[PDB]
Amino acid sequence: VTLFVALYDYEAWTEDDLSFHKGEKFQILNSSEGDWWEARSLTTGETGYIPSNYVAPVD
Repeated sequence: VTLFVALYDYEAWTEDDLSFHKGEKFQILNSSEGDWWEARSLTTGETGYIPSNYVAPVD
């Protein structure tokens, strides 16, 4: 924790971004770039950039 949940599906298109689906949860490893955050998915066990407007905090 702190854990975020994916609100929508996202398909990667660059080299550092991560593909994910509605409902995957993430550990945010690095959140200092406003729009793009470094995450690890607790579902697929994978690491890469995700867009921040595509996740919400878990609660």
